[PDB]
Amino acid sequence: QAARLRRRQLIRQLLERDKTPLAILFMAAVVGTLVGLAAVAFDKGVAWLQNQRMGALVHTADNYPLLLTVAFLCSAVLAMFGYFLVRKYAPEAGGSGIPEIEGALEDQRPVRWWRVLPVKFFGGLGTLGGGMVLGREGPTVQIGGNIGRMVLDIFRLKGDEARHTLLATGAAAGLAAAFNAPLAGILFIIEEMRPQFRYTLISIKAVFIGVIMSTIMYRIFNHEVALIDVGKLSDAPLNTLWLYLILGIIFGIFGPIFNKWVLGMQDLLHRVHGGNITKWVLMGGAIGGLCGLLGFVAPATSGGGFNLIPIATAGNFSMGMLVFIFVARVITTLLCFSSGAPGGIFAPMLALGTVLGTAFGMVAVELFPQYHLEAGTFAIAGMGALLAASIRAPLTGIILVLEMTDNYQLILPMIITGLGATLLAQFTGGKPLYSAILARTLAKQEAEQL
Amino acid sequence: QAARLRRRQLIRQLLERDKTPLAILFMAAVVGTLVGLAAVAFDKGVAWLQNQRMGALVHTADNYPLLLTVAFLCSAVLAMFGYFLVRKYAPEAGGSGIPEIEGALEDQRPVRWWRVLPVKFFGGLGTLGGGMVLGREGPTVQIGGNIGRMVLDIFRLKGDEARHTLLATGAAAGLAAAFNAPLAGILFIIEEMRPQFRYTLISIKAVFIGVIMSTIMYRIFNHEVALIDVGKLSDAPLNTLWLYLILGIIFGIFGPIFNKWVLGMQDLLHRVHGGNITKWVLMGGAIGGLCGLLGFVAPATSGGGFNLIPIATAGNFSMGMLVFIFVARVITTLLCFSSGAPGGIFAPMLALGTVLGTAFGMVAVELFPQYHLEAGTFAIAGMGALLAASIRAPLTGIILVLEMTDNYQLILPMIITGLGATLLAQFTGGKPLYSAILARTLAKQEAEQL
Repeated sequence: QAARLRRRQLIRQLLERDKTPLAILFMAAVVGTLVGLAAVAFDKGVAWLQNQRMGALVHTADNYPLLLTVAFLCSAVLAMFGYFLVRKYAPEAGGSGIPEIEGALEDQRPVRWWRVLPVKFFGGLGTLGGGMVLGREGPTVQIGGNIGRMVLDIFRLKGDEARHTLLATGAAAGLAAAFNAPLAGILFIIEEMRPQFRYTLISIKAVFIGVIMSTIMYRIFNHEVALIDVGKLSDAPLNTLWLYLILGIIFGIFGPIFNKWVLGMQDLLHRVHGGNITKWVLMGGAIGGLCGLLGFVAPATSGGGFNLIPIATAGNFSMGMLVFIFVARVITTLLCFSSGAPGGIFAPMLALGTVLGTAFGMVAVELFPQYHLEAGTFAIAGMGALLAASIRAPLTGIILVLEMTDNYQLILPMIITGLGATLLAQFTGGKPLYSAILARTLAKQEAEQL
Repeated sequence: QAARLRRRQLIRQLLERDKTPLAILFMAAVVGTLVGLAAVAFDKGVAWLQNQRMGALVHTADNYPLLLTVAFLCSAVLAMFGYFLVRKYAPEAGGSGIPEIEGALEDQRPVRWWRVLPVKFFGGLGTLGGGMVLGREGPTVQIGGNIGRMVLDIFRLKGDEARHTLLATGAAAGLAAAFNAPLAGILFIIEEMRPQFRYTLISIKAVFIGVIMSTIMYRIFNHEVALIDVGKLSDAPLNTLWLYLILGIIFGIFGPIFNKWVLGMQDLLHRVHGGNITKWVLMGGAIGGLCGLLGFVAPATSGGGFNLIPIATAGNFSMGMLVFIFVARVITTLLCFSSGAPGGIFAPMLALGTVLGTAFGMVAVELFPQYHLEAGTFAIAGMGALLAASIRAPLTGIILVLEMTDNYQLILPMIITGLGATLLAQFTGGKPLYSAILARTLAKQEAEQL
């Protein structure tokens, strides 16, 4: 056999490793600064909207049915202003965004930044300030993916590598500005969002440059870095690593069930309006008002969830309220994500996995006194376990939980739960969510024009 | 016309995603157990030989003529026992072994588990018990990859997915049980040792199971993980982040010079013996004796390098001793890696980066009193900087220094120094060392084929 032809080119391919050009390496530092300054403005707008809501709630709080009407309408109008821009100006904007940038990294789903930027920035603000149960990473990864195409057409940058290493750098530097997690930005773009079947040139050094130039510009403005404020929990002993495997089994069984429910509620809600704009924007306003009424009364069954993760993880939640929080959050996460709204389910998945981890830990510390357990270790171990069973990005989820909760002493329970989740999500017929939505929007577009 | 015809295939590929068969997932659960049980025996053999060397030399401490010759001969015999078992039986076990495993993950430079595995475990245990400046990283990655090839032929398993997966999960469980770093072990296999040009189906759900079934088998026997035992260092505010870029620039200008020195000392020492085994085993014994000598007199310029790191990072190293450690540690590191000894240069880079970071911080806190700095922050930020300059895999270096030091809050000073080292290693004209040793061995194999 003449097998000295492949080796003779591997000789000259191994020496030319990591040779990214300066014309890409500088535009990475440009797109990272742009997505940092965009995500900072998005966070400082969604904070100002919630401040203006909760400053007008307690201002006139004498007449309770009028106050409930105010808390309904002040969220419903901002939700209608977030559904109308999506249904009129950019139909590819409504959703998690990551199923669109994951398609854009495989040369389908064309990025039109001139109409996805002032829709996912000015309607995503309106539908996340209303208090709907969504996280601000959908309209940050999608906005960064549009900025990664904005500074490729505004600079007339030729090439085929340079599109996929800037459209991915801006996307990966949005999840590093939404969660204040630099490592999660790279380990999301090299593990889940990359083309998983073919070979593509995405320069990891440009990804690093964009991620740190977005994280610096995030930490310059958003000071007092207290995104998740769990304490230091007890280290998990080695003789009780088998409980974080049963927690992984529970999460990996629940994972494809939640994955089927999310993909079924879209097709169930797709026939209550049928595609009409004046009925879609009026159904979305009602759902955004129902997610503001539940933000005013029973304040745990709403919001991005980031305010109830420190109240969990060995906190004061009894189980009779902790199962109600889980039911009323799994009934409102897939009711305000699976309706065509700007906003991706990462934060209302972390807020679901944390509640279920606490609900398992409250049983495991009662049944097992001889282990001297702590009921908050299972919450950190199961925070990134619905993200490792429905999104099926366990290396991203474990690193993200390590980034934002700082507890390293239970890294082995984190990875045991994250690999007990993916195994029984695979063995029970479960697809990854951000690929099963991409395979749906690439089949609807296929059956539209054959 | 390759848009719809690729859509029809991409839908079917996205639906059938992340579906590794159970045979590879069980063989990768039995690989990691054997790799952990072999790394534990390797560590307990080298920590027995170093103990029964240092406690046996002290039986005669009055005769200072006799003591130096005892500390020389008792280390030179164990070095010759490594340089003989490498040369006579398995000549590919010399050097590190990682640029042989990452070559064997590209369908050439094959794995010989029946020849290398009782060479890298015995000659490696000899030449690391001799006190030489090598890590237990090469002899654990290569032993892991060859164990993962051993149980691919014991069980008669087939395929090109299973071969690459069981060859990658053993070498990813080697780094996870060599450094007690269950995240750096996989972040080495998805960044450095994978083939970077073609697309091979390394199943990451089976790499992770081999990692978490090996970290457990390490943690059962080796409690009290104290490879690095730095405290809780002070955080680095935003006005001092430009110093961890000058540190990255210094490391990126040192990296290619260190790779040139490594690749030049090999071609210089290859003219001493000329390939003769009876001269190689007699030269390498005298080379390894000048680390069992330095382990007795001035014991910091010897050893694996996981000592002296808590003595650095804001410790009692003065600058006049810290320049001597760096000028007399590089010499032995070159002399004992580029001579054919079984041992990887991955640990004597994590102890050169710490010394250079401390020597930078000790002048930073002298020159900038208005910043209120600390020399340990530069040390932890520059520990995984030569690993990003020379090996040019910055992500696993940042993850590894996050693993073993457990200082998280300087993650931005770590990652800035990492990418600033990789950039200035690219612009100066540097190549990755683990892809310059492989592209030298393959060029020797080609030019020897008459």
